[PDB]
Amino acid sequence: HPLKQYWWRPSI
Repeated sequence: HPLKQYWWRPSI
């Protein structure tokens, strides 16, 4: 369960 759910928008 990586940080795939962390790509809220700032992960760019």
